[PDB]
Amino acid sequence: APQQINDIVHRTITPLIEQQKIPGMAVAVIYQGKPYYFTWGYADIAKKQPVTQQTLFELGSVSKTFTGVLGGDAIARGEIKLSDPTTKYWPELTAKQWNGITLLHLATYTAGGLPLQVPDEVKSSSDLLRFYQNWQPAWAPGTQRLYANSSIGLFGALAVKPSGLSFEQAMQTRVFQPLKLNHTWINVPPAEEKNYAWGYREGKAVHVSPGALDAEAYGVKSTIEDMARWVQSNLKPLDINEKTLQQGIQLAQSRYWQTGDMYQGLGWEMLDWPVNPDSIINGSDNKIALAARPVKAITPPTPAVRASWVHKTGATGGFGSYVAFIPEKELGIVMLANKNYPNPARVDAAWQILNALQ
Ligand SMILES: *[B]([O])([O])C1=[C]C([N]S(=O)(=O)C2=[C]C(S(=O)(=O)C3=[C][C]=[C][C]=[C]3)=[C]S2)=[C][C]=[C]1
Repeated sequence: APQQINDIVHRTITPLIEQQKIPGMAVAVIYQGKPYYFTWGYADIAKKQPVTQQTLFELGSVSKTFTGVLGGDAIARGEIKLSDPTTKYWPELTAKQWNGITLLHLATYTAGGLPLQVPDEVKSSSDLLRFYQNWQPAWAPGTQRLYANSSIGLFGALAVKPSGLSFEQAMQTRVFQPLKLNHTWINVPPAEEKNYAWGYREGKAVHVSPGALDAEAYGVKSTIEDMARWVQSNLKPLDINEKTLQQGIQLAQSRYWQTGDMYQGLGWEMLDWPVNPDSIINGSDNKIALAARPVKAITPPTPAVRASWVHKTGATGGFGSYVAFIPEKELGIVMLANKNYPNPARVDAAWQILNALQ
């Protein structure tokens, strides 16, 4: 790595780990389409296992980007349409509040107030049906955005139905494999457990708990190497051989709604570059990120814009992640940590680094 990248990365990350008391962390900077790695501390404190380029971290909601791209791919294959009613793929969803709710609304959190979390009691398949049948929207479709696992997780579940494949089989066959993300998992296999870092919450070692729609909304675990490949693939979809995947990536990066200075794609969120740092830094704080906000439709949607700061934060009880990239600049960053620390601190560090590199 050029001394310049090494310099900004270490001068930015070192203080971060110290002030946030982060046990372990891995960072990847993609500069001119080439990846450079950095690792710090521990993946498992007790057994003194250091973080390495093979350490698996829980991505949390960064998993939503994979779900968005998998849905985009399904659209490109002509298996589903974002214009399709939710009921077309789940006829059992007969309650009338579901009438004007399309796959687009589910994918972009604009269905009308679906909750950030699926209740813990909802476990079985019929459990899930009852939950959505009983849900009472607080707003009409397409008027308010409320970041929700129950919205995009359902989008992910329905989107793979015409394929005949299970969500994880679809994700493996159509996204991970074609992209060579060979150490990216929804269920980590026994043989790879040795690379699975522990997350830390108040000194306690923890891992994400299973839950309804978890694979779709926050269940991916991955390495800093696989994540840098994910960033490269999203920075340059044109150089992806599988046609429907290249398209799916562009569809996930298209602008569907605008809220403040942000635009909602499928999983990914974007802003026009150059961007005002405080706009992305303050916007990443949950007081704003998780708040209900009115949206303006982009009719029709704007196709992926090269000059964008495309990003997504992610967290589990024990991990904190962040991905951001500027296509026009062939520049990107991945930050994986085994401690959930505040989003603003993550975006500011990413900003400090990327602004320095170009
Ligand atoms: B996503 O990372 O934005 C996301 C994921 C989940 N589900 S989960 O099991 O990963 C959990 C994440 C947390 S948390 O990050 O402490 C939290 C975030 C926001 C609101 C409450 C808790 C707990 S379980 C849920 C929400 C967002």
